[PDB]
Amino acid sequence: HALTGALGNMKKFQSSQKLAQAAMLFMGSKLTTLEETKELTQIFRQLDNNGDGQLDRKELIEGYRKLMQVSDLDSSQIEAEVDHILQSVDFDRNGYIEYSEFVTVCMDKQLLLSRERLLAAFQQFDSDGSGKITNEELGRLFGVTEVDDETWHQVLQECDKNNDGEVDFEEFVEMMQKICDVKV
Ligand SMILES: [Ca+2]
Ligand SMILES: [Ca+2]
Ligand SMILES: [Ca+2]
Ligand SMILES: [Ca+2]
Ligand SMILES: [Mg+2]
Repeated sequence: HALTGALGNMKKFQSSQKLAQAAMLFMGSKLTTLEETKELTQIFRQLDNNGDGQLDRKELIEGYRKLMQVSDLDSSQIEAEVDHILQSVDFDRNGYIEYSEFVTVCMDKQLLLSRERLLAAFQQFDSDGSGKITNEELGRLFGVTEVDDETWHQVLQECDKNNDGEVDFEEFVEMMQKICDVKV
């Protein structure tokens, strides 16, 4: 049943613009306690057949096949679910879902998006303490000096309500509320 819930949430999960992406992953990977995530750890271990810290394609396929236990058409439907997971949940594009990629996606967003976690992510990305996150600062998270215009446009359109080209904390929270459909 827990396995049903997490596979469900990985199904639903859709990609987002990069600031929201960097925020969720940072909160999920670094700001959560192992205590808070212990149920997700147990589920992850049930999927991780070879025990190496990451789910590959066969592991995810087996998770669905293990749940139902499967028609030739259910099989191709399962193939479709994993293809989706591997584009959306695999944030680093390495071909596996690491533990903390899995936790980020599968954790209750009401539980993840606490004001403390939001504000800690915020201040980590706002590296000069200016009170607003800029293009350069998003870029730093992805190892580059800036992000391209399309990337930044996507971010601004979602949350730059005052049209100043930067993301302040109030704007950051509203962005994350919309991405996760949650009131913070
Ligand atoms: Ca594995
Ligand atoms: Ca990955
Ligand atoms: Ca700043
Ligand atoms: Ca702004
Ligand atoms: Mg295992």
